[PDB]
Amino acid sequence: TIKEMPQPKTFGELKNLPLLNTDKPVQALMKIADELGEIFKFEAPGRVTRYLSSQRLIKEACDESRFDKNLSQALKFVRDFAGDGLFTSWTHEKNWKKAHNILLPSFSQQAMKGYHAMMVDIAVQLVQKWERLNADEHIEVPEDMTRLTLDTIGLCGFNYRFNSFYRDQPHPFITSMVRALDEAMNKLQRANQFQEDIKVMNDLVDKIIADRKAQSDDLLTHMLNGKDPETGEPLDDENIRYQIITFLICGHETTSGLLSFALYFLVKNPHVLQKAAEEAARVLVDPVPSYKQVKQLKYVGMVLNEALRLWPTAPAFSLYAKEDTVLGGEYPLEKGDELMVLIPQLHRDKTIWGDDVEEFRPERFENPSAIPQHAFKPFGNGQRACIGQQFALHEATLVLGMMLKHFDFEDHTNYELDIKETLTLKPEGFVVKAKSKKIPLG
Ligand code: HEM
Repeated sequence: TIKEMPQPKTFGELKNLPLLNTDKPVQALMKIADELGEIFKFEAPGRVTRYLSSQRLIKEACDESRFDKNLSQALKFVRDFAGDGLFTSWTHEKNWKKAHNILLPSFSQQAMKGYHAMMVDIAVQLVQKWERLNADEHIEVPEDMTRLTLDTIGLCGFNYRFNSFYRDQPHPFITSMVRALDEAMNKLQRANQFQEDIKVMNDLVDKIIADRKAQSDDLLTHMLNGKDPETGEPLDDENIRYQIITFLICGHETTSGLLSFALYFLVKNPHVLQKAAEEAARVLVDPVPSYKQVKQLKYVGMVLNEALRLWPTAPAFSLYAKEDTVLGGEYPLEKGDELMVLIPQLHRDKTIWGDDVEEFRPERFENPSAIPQHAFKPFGNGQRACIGQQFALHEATLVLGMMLKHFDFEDHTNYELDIKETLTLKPEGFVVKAKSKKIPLG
């Protein structure tokens, strides 16, 4: 029959809210999920969602005929600066489908071949910084990964050099970003400089368009010259500023976390590291990698995928009932009702992955085809999936492969994993030492 939905304890008018009084709300929710299982309702003053953790219910929520992408509170707060760019528009806004079409072909093999040499440019700058550290020094891993990915999206997308490696502090653009991400996050939990941060992301916005202003085959080109082959319309003025911001944001934070997590799991798991390093050395025969070589780094790709399994860096997405409906045969839902897919919890479903979901095992991804459908979703779902998926992976495989080719890594502080949440996930304070293998670059 029709079931009552599990819900954690409520506390009068506070609801379930006192159960989330934490800077790490996703990790807290994962704990409630372990307790309560595949589905639980969660209520805060004014708001309600249902959290899903099982592949069996998330397959269902992933049926776009019944459920579309919802803007959670968080994405409503990001909406004041990202706007109706791809990531923070409703599916039914004109501008979503239109930018989708106008920006799609900018992402696959081919677009991705013409992105390559610029990826290698930032990557060699990364290798060089580490080659140049003295003996006394260590690497701040998330910080250097964000310097890389931020610069990679600025160059490949917009031909603009952030020159993040010439800086020993984070880029002005980064320091705004994290605060507002922090905010929107702290914001959710209140039962009651966010001008300085947004006010500041722009200005940079306004600097990349002048540049271009004062020919490139790039995201920015298509944002200026492309027209949606459905309606004929181009992207308008305020929409464009919205897509720039969208991609600099979306296009660097999640990728830097993925690379940070991947290195973290490799230095914690020396047998995996050894095999990942044996492949980088065998595949990467030249001074600098080619496009074809990065495609050959098979196990590096498995490593990355396994880090996305454990800690998918954009760890939750929201959906809503298009109409009145019944979920899993048990849970009726009314038009409008909200679902959040807890992705890390999904990637721990024992019915899918077996009884050792916490182990780091890249060999799980040996034959992707035997992973059920909707068991592995770090790039979201359907027409609202990550547009930059194949960009993110190509860039991360390239960078990881060259890290493992050029250095041996030491976990010198015995780093204990600490996951900071700003929406997205990163291992806060992850540090390492990299001993050079003295191999010449191009
Ligand atoms: C490992 C790296 C990445 C991860 C884990 C990731 C994750 C995701 C997820 C889960 C979504 C869906 C969000 C939702 O349903 O609300 C999304 C959407 C999106 N992502 Fe990514 N992302 C990554 C890399 C990138 C990169 C490099 C870019 C840009 C170059 C990017 C651009 C976008 C955009 C523009 C959307 C909105 C797509 C749409 O609705 O049309 N992602 N991403």
